[PDB]
Amino acid sequence: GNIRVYCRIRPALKNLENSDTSLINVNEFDDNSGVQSMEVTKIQNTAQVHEFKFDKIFDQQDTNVDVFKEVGQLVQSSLDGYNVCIFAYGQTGSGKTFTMLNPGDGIIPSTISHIFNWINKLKTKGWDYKVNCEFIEIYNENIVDLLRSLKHEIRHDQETKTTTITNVTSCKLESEEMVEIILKKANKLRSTASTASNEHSSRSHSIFIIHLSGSNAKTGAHSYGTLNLVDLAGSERINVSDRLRETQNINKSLSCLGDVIHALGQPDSTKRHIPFRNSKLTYLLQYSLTGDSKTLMFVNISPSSSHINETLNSLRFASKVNS
Ligand SMILES: Nc1ncnc2c1ncn2[C@@H]1O[C@H](COP(=O)(O)OP(=O)(O)O)[C@@H](O)[C@H]1O
Ligand SMILES: [Mg+2]
Repeated sequence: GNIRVYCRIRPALKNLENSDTSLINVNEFDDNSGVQSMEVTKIQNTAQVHEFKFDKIFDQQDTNVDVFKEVGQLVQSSLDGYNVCIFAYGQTGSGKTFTMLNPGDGIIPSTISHIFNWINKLKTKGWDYKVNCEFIEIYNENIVDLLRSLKHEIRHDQETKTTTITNVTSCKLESEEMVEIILKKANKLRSTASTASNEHSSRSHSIFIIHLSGSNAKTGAHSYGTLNLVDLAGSERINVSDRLRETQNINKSLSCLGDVIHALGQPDSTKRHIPFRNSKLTYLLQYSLTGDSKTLMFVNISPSSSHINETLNSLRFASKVNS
């Protein structure tokens, strides 16, 4: 299968943000290069420009609907039996949740809408599809069910190349509206909101799993594909001088994730040593990563000079992958 990396620059914050000490420049997509380039410069030293290439770059103009236009084609693949992974990577505040979960806008919401659209359309070709979904968070390497109102163990099935988690609430999606309630919950909890709880969310990975089961009599065919939409824990480098535990956790979690992606993109990713088991995340997702699977990595960045440094890390992490 294939791997891709997008960069998304969010618009600046009305008051507490500026770019007087830094400069981000994005160039127009090219063929000869078949990439899109960007440029990052720190004022303190204008002779050192950091270049970064990607599959695609979204700036402050591209809205959420603007982004899905590029993502819809990837998602559709599940109707064909492929598994898909989508990760939002970046520092707290870069806009990861916004991109994933923004009401009606988000990758998740849009993704759902999009499949139904197709499902409803495939009925004519003799296809009947069923959709189920799970919603958990990985926090300190422990699995947590975000759909409950309990020990969870990962079951991998090699006959099927499918995975399951014990004791995890699963939900039937017969319509967009069905999830749409949860999706509210979800976003608010992760908001700047007074009562919300981002301190925790910031420190954790939230995973939205979706499974499409399709069968067709007039062909007698079957299709099964899983989509994993990841709202990664904040990537901010912490000085480090519980919270320490929480810290180390993340680092290995992200690093591992980066090791794994990079390896999958290598020309000899077959019998290459891939740290799947190194983290709960990659362990959980190995089937949605290996083989024919499609992975999209989204790198979220802030445009203000105030984060120029994390911004650099973020692009380095991204860069490492794509290579
Ligand atoms: N593309 C975007 N356009 C408009 N506002 C955005 C965008 N990305 C993020 N924001 C705003 O930026 C703030 C931080 O976004 P958020 O998703 O919570 O960050 P993160 O999840 O990376 O910690 C929010 O108030 C959000 O509304
Ligand atoms: Mg968030």
